[PDB]
Amino acid sequence: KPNAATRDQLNIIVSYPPTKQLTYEEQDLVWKFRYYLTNQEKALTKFLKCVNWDLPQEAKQALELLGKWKPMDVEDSLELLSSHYTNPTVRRYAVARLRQADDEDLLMYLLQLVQALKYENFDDIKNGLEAEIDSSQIITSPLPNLEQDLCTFLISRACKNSTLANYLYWYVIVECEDQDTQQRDPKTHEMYLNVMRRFSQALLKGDKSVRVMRSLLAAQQTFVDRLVHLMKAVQRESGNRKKKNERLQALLGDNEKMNLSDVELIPLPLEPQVKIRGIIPETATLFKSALMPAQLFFKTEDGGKYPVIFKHGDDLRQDQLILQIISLMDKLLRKENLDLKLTPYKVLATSTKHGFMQFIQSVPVAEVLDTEGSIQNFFRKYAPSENGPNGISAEVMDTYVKSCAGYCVITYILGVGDRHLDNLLLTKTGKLFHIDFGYILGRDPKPLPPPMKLNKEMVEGMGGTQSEQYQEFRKQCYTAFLHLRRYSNLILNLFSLMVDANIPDIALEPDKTVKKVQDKFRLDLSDEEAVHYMQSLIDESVHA
Ligand SMILES: C[C@@H]1COC[C@@H](C)N1c1cc(=O)n2c(n1)N(Cc1ccc(Cl)s1)[C@H](C(F)(F)F)CC2
Repeated sequence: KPNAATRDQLNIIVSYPPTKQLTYEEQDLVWKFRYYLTNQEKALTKFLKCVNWDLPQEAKQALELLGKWKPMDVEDSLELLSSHYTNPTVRRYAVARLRQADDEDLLMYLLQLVQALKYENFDDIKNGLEAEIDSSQIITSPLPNLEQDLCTFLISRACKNSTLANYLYWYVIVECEDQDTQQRDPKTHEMYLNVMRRFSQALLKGDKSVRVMRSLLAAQQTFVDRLVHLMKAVQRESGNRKKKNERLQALLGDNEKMNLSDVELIPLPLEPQVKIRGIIPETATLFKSALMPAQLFFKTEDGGKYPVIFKHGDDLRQDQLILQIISLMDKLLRKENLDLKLTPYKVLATSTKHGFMQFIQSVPVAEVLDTEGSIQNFFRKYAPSENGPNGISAEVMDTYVKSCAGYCVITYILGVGDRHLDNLLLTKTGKLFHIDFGYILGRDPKPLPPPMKLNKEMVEGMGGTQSEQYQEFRKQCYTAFLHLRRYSNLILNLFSLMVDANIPDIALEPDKTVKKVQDKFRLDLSDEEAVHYMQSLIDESVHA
């Protein structure tokens, strides 16, 4: 039991980011008052970071306390599923606490949970079963407290929830198709195939509904396979954009050949809650871009049109991670009652070579300026209001201020590079948002880029630096920033699980990736120092 002075020193340690490396001096203090810290749920993660698991007595002593401790939070168990831990009892404990989460929260961490399998017992996975095997053909070729591992648990929940089933499927499918993994880590590629085999197996074993989930996934797999075959053809067609589009619509029209315009209701892999009847052949076109991506309009169950960007010949995993993080950041912000009107549009890689994107009706800021002159002109044209600020609907102005603040902070934390008016989009409802996340975590095609993604034209849109709207922008920025800092351990743990994913800007320096995010939070500052720090970044970016 420690004195009043020691307790403060322990508290400094317990409050540390999950990433920060514990000094020997710190390691010994935690090791000493380990029976004291038992009632501190947040200290358990700092305790298991002291232990040298290579030492049986130290490992054994550590596990006794793990049973005695105040049960860990769901957000903190993600720490135990990283590469830092190899102890089966620890990894089993993470899963045991992770089971406390509901499916909504699980989906939030699913991309990372799939990556965490890379640190699981590959043999234990293989035992669960009852180049040679093609992963894409597993589901399409059906054959006539601390007990569960990560693999068992995910599969278990995936069989009860169709939304999880879908993302579990496509996440694991993309891991299986990873060439770098096949080449450099064959035993990992072999694990993912076995995860996919265990999944197909568990679904086949299920009730009427679970057996249909498997056919649905096969239908989805088959549909994607045909859309790829159509894409390869369109990308190959000799001619101009008009020639390739006519080929695109011709093949989409040919339902007997291609089977893409009229299909039995199947969930959209991108967003499974949306079921689709097929693709409208006549509204399909390629974007001007040299990668030849297509704009395809899906026919939904209840009469809607769901536009997608389907890319073939590009890896969508970086963009996929960023949009799932923006979606998480938006969810925590909303949780803290701060809806900043963000566009966390869906992105799903259906392979390392292709994937889907949720298309949002929007206009690039560049176009807005080159057609209407200003953001305020655009807004007066589509949302005029006499009583409103600068002749614009207050709702639209409120949406504009909120989304600008939200994206300023989010793109600041994620170190989003290559920012230009062509990859900043506006909606007639006042929604501002970012697209194309090719450069993140401090990368940029140009050297020494600004830490904040602001400009003259963005502020002009609010009514300039002297407006009431400009004050509210600053207020929203530093409010959003304080909130996101409150979930720094959750964000940092999720990024901790992304180090061994083949995401270009993470692959570049895995060992230094999480510190890049950690440093943006400026956890060294108090919330008041943080609020002033955020104002300095905003002011400097605007004045420059
Ligand atoms: C899916 C999202 C959200 O909804 C709107 C849309 C902008 N979007 C994105 C995201 C994204 O990464 N890109 C694109 N559109 N277009 C860029 C543009 C497409 C349409 C424009 Cl207008 S500007 C091209 C691509 F063709 F290669 F994909 C370059 C990359």
